[PDB]
Amino acid sequence: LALSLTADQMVSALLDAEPPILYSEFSEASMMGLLTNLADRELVHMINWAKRVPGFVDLTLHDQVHLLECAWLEILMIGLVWRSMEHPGKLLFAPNLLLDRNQGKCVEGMVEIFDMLLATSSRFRMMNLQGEEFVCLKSIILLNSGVYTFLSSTLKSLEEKDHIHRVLDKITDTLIHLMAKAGLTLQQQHQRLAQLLLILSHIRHMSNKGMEHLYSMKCKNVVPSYDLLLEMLDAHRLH
Amino acid sequence: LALSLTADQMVSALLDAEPPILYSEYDPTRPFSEASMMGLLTNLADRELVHMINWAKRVPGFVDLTLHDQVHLLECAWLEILMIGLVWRSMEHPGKLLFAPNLLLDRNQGKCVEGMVEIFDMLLATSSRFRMMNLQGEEFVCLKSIILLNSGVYTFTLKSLEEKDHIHRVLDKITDTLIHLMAKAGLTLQQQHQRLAQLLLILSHIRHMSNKGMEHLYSMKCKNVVPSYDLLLEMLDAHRLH
Ligand SMILES: O=C(O)c1ccc2c(c1)CCCC(c1ccc(Cl)cc1Cl)=C2c1ccc(O[C@H]2CCN(CCCF)C2)cc1
Ligand SMILES: O=C(O)c1ccc2c(c1)CCCC(c1ccc(Cl)cc1Cl)=C2c1ccc(O[C@H]2CCN(CCCF)C2)cc1
Repeated sequence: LALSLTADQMVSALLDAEPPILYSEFSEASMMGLLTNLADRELVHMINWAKRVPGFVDLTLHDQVHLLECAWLEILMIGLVWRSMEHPGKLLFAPNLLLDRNQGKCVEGMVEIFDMLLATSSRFRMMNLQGEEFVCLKSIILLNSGVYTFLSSTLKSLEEKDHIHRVLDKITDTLIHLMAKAGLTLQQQHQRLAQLLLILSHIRHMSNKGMEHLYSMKCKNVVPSYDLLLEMLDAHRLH
Repeated sequence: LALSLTADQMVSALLDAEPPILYSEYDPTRPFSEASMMGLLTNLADRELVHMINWAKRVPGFVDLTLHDQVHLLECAWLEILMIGLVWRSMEHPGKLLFAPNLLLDRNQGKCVEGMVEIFDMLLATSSRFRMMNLQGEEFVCLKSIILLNSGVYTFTLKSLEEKDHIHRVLDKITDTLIHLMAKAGLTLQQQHQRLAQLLLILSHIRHMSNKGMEHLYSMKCKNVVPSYDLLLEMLDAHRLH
C-alpha cells in the first residue's frame, strides 16, 4: 500500500501524521528537568507519528524499535529547529519555553548544542524550508538513520532493507514533485534536494553531540530503552 | 574559476586530485602480534592526513576560501574523509577493511581494542551498501568533495556569508556533476534523483561513524585525538605574501 501512494498522497499522509505542539511543565537542575520532561512527552507522540509514516508498520517490531532507537534525538531536534525557524536567535522548545544561547550556559555542553541548533534554524530560514519539505525530511531521518546498523544479514533483514529503500525512493520522488510544483527548474530541483539532504548529516552530528553530553551528566535513564520503545510500539488491538 | 568549470572538467579535476594509496609501516618479517593494532591505525591516519590536505587544495573552489575557513572544514571532515576512503578501498573485499594493501582486516581483528568492533561493523555495512549500489569512482570523488565542503559549513560580518555562499555554489556544481554522470550512464530522470538521494543519505551514516570513532578515541586517552588548528594550517603551506 505504501509503495502504491502517489506523491500528493505521500505529502497528505505525512501532513496528517504530524504530532501536536506541546507545552512545557532557570538553574542547571530546573531547565534540564523541563527539557527532559518535554522530550519524554514528545517521544510518546513521536511513536504514534512513526506508525503513520507510510511503510513503517510494514516492518518487524524489532526493526521499528531499532529505527526509533537510532533516530529519536535527530527527530526531536529537526522538530525543534522547524518550530524555531521564524524566531531568529531563539529555540522554541515550546510556545511557553523560548530559550536563547545564554540560557544554554546553565548546563554542561548545552551552549555548543544550542549554537548548532540555532545555525540549523538559520539554514532552514535561508532556504525558506516549506512545511511539506520538513515532513519529508523528518520521515527520511526515521527510515534512514538506523537502516545501516541492522547487521543481522538474515533473509528477513534483506527484505526489510529493500522495503526501507523503496519507501525512501518514494519520499525522494515526493520531494522532487513538491519542488517541481513550486516552479523550480530541473537543475534547481536537484540542487535543492541535495541541499536538504546534506542538512541531515548536520542533524546526525547534533544528535551524537547531544547524546554524548547527556551520558557525561550520568543520570539513570539516558536513552529510551529497547523495552520502553517496544512497550509503546508493541500495541495490542484492544482499543 | 571553479564555478566556471563544466561537469566533465569538475570530474577530471577530482580524479586528478586523488591521493595515493599508502602502506602500513610495520616489519612484515616480525610476529605482528608484537605490533600495536592501534599504533598501526594511528600512524596510517596521520600519514593519510598529509595527503588529504594536498587533495583538499585541488578540490575546485576550496583555495578560494580564507585559510581559517579551510582549516575549519578540514578540522570537521578529516575522519569522515579517511572513512569514506577506507570504505571505497574495501568495496571489492566483502567482510574485510582494506586499511592498506598490506593491512586487510576482518571484524574479529577489531576485538583487540575498546569500541573498535562496533566501528568496524558500521564501516563494513557501508562498504556493503557501496557494493549494492555499484558506486562508481567518479561518484566517490564527488561524495568525498561534498564531505569536505559540507561537514563544517554549519559551524562557521559579510565575509562569512560570502564564504558560506561560495561553499554552497561549489556544492551545487558538484550536485550538477553527479547528475551529469548519472545522465551519461543512461539513468532516467527519476533514477538520477533517486540515486543522488541514496548517495547523499549515506553521508549521514559516515558522519555517525566519524562521531562514534572520535568518541572512542577520546575515551582512550589518545594523544592528539584531533589534528590541531596549527598542524592543519602548517600542512596547508600558506603563500608567503601576507
Ligand atoms: O524538541 C524537543 O522536545 C527537545 C526536548 C529536549 C531536548 C531537545 C529537544 C534537544 C536539544 C536540547 C536537549 C539537551 C539538553 C542538554 C543536553 Cl547536554 C543535551 C540535550 Cl540533547 C534536549 C534533551 C534533554 C534531556 C533529554 O533527556 C531524555 C532523553 C530520553 N529520556 C529518557 C528515556 C525515556 F525514558 C530523557 C533528552 C533531550
Ligand atoms: O583510512 C584510514 O587511513 C584509516 C586509518 C585509521 C582509522 C580509520 C581509517 C577509521 C577506522 C579505524 C580507526 C579507529 C580505530 C579505533 C578507534 Cl577506537 C577509532 C578509530 Cl576512528 C582509525 C583511526 C585510529 C586512530 C586515529 O588516531 C588519531 C589520533 C592522532 N591523529 C590525529 C592528530 C594528528 F593529526 C589520528 C585516527 C583514526
